[PDB]
Amino acid sequence: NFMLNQPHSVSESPGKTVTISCTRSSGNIDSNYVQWYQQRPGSAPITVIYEDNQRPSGVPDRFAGSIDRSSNSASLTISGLKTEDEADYYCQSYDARNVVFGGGTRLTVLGQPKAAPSVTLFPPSSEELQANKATLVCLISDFYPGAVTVAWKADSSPVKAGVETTTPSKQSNNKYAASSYLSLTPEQWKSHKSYSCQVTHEGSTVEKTVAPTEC
Amino acid sequence: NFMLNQPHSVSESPGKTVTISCTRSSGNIDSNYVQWYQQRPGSAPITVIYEDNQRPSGVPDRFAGSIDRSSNSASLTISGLKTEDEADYYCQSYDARNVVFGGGTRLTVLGQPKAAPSVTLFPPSSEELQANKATLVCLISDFYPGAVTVAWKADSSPVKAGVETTTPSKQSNNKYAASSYLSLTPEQWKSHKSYSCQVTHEGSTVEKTVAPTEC
Ligand SMILES: Cc1c(CN2CCOCC2)c(=O)oc2cc(O[C@H](C)c3ccccc3)ccc12
Repeated sequence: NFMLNQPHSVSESPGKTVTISCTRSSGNIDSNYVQWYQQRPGSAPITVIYEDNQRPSGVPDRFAGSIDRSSNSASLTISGLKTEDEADYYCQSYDARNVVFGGGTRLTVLGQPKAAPSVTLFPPSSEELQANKATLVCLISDFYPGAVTVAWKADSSPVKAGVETTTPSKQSNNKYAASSYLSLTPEQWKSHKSYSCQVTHEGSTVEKTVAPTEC
Repeated sequence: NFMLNQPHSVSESPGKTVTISCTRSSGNIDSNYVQWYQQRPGSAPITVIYEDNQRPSGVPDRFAGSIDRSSNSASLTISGLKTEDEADYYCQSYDARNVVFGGGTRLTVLGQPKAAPSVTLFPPSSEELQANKATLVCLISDFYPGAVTVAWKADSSPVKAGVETTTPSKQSNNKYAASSYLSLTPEQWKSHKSYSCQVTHEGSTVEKTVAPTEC
């Protein structure tokens, strides 16, 4: 009944080499093969190492696996670190009455460059207006770090009701996305000259404006 | 290179029984051992079943594995559901050397009433089209549990390229919201009769469609 012990967390800056260790609590590390998994936030894990040091196809050659018999440990070494490498890493081996996992190591890559959001404002769709709804959506994408402030306007005036903004989540380009949506009635949408979505990120503000359409 | 097919999600109240299936696309389920892994939210994976029906020590007998040769499927049955059972469950097997994982099933132990999502599909805005962008947005709101699967189509064919979907987040009404966006060029948009957003929640699938128009 052995366990595998990994650090809860490690951090390193881009271009440098980071090592993540996995210690076996009883028996010899070389009695069974060690695998490593990478898991990105709210997303599907992949195998980066199998049979201690073998990379599946598609895994960058920057990932290397090793065993140290004297410490009864295994290591994942990532050289020339990239931003995309930020993830949780798990080691795994085998124990007669079990497949055994380490507790996971969260790898933080430091110094990621700031990125301003792409902002797109959508007026109400035909289909939702037919169903007596006039929800607007403001898509905010490609931003880093993962925090924004959103305000809406009805004509020039602040909107005080009906706004929701999703918690930003990290997408496949390693930058954040969120949507803000304003749940108008058709009467509210048609009774104003326009609505606006104002997005602030790192002290810069982007504002988009849409108006009732000519069909 | 057979596939293992699991349902996207399952849910029940505390004290109930739930079954998760795992269907092998080709070959005999019999030919190779099936493992089940549990990953609780924000936790490391643990093995709950190995060799089709063996429980590791510390795994309670409320967990049961089985094989059905006739349906070429494996099942995990959890009786006396507890709130700690909420997790992603993955089945796993082998064809010769190659390790194969199922897609995973989210199990929710219901903490509030079920709620079907509001799904709204927005066509491209005039302003993003002048920037050579025809991004579509699929807004998904007011849902519980928080698990959804999104798929896109160009006419009748599946898309994978250009799709991003946000991690669902709880909003001010204590229900989930998320958005999926498809990053088209105006040339891609105008060159199809339509595009579709398909949202699956709790074994209900809904589909919204938009078409390049001038009304
Ligand atoms: C999807 C997936 C993969 C990727 N392929 C999917 C098709 O079969 C071959 C492998 C994987 O390598 O490893 C996985 C591993 C999984 O579960 C293990 C227990 C795990 C590892 C780390 C975190 C969470 C779960 C679940 C899914 C996968």
